[PDB]
Amino acid sequence: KVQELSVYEINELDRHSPKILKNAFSLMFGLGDLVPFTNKLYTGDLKKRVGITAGLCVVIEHVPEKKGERFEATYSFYFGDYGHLSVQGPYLTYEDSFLAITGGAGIFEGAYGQVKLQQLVYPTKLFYTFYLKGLANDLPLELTGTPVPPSKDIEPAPEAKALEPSGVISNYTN
Amino acid sequence: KVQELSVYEINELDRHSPKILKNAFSLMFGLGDLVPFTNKLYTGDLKKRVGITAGLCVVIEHVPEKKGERFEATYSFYFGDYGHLSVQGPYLTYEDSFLAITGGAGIFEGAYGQVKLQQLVYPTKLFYTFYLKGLANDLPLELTGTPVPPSKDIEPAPEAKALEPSGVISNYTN
Amino acid sequence: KVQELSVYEINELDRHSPKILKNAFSLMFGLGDLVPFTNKLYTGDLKKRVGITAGLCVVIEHVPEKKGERFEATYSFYFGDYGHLSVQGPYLTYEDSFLAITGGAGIFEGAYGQVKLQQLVYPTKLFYTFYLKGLANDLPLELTGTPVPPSKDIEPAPEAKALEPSGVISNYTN
Ligand SMILES: CCCCC[C@@H]1O[C@@H]1C/C=C\CCCCCCCC(=O)O
Ligand SMILES: CCCCC[C@@H]1O[C@@H]1C/C=C\CCCCCCCC(=O)O
Repeated sequence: KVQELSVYEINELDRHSPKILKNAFSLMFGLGDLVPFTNKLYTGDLKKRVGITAGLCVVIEHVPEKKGERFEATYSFYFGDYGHLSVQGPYLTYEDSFLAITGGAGIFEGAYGQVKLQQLVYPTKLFYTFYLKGLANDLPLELTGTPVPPSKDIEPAPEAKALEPSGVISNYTN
Repeated sequence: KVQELSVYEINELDRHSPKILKNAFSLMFGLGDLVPFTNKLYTGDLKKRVGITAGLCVVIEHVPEKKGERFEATYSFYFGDYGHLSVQGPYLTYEDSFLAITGGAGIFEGAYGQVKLQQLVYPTKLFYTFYLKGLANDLPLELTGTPVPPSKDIEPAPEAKALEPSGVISNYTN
Repeated sequence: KVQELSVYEINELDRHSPKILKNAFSLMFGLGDLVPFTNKLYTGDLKKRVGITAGLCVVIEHVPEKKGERFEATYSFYFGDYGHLSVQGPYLTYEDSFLAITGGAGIFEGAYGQVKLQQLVYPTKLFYTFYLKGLANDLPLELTGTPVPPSKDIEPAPEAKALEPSGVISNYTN
């Protein structure tokens, strides 16, 4: 059985991210350029802070006909005491993509499948949908609420942004 | 149930690849050196362009007794609209190796197993055989034509090098 | 069926490791800093040299209230002629963590699950317990001797440090 899990990734500009390591000779992004990053992670219903994203984007090429970039990404999604999911695959600044779920830990031990990446604001807001197989149990209800409709206007609940107990999961990752 | 999938990876020198980020003190390759890369990918029977490889080789050490290098590699194999496969493991410039299949997306959702890497011409021609488990369906026939036996003299079909419709899969990755 | 596999990772200061690639505008580790590394790997009972670790630590943040750093790690564990295990997930210099097992090769083909990381001496001694699922066979006896309980004072057997045949596995990775 497949369990669907959606989350919002938001860059609130307070984690030094992204860091651009410019090694390609061009003013535009190119092969050689490396981009370590870490953003905040919220539930799909935007009610609770769950953790962070964390990893590395490797520039593969500039795509002038689409006015954007192709990256190859290696990173994880942290859900506090619930554990984490790890992924590998493409991030295209100009269109949606699917990444491979490489594994997980905690409640995500044994995870496999794929995840859809949808960019809403380049690069500060993204919406993910994980198609999770291999989990030992049903996902906890506080992670499976109906998602807010994805758009460039989405915002976390005020309590979540402010890190009030009602707006965070237990030991949310920071 | 294992499904064998073979592909040829070819560096045609038109993707700015490899990019060498030389940070080690050694005059030879050494720990600290990083090599982002992206090559072209063709079917095992060399009749069609399918996509690209994309990722990062991390130098681990120079191996002077073998006149070559050990890399630790993290990268993906793209097959146009069919999806992609992701891998992790050793790339040794001086001998064949096996890498882990970390997962996949599209028709490769659920992929697991190992892949054999055989270098045919250093650094421009490599042959892979994926021993794929976990897939939902039989691989499409377009991808499973009988492979050309590997040797240093192999070449992709002229029509595939020229990107003619009969020499590419639909929406091949580039 | 879970098979537990424990190993010790030791930096004996003879592999040029770790290599720090400094890009954060900070005296402390920060986002932008990259750390390619490779350490020696010994069996859990400390009787035998098996191989090496090899990969990349990506700094995510300095955590001053915990007097340590958060890294995102992508790397492999090499076991000589037996094959390798690959992983993805968090390395926290200040506490234990669990990483995803992303896959394997050789006798580790098909591996999945999670692995516990325990730091013993920062940064030179670590202990791991892999909770391995998906393997084709029982692990070989020379890898599954009763582990030495982790403590800061552990040392590999003298025969293993001296690379005598009784203290190594066949074709131990180096
Ligand atoms: C793979 C998922 C990535 C999620 C977004 C995360 O931010 C990374 C994306 C990597 C590179 C995007 C590049 C955009 C450049 C603008 C940033 C401004 C700056 O701080 O210099
Ligand atoms: C993910 C497992 C880590 C294994 C330990 C291996 O050594 C790498 C860990 C990466 C970074 C540790 C930081 C070392 C700082 C040492 C300071 C001294 C120096 O500048 O050489």
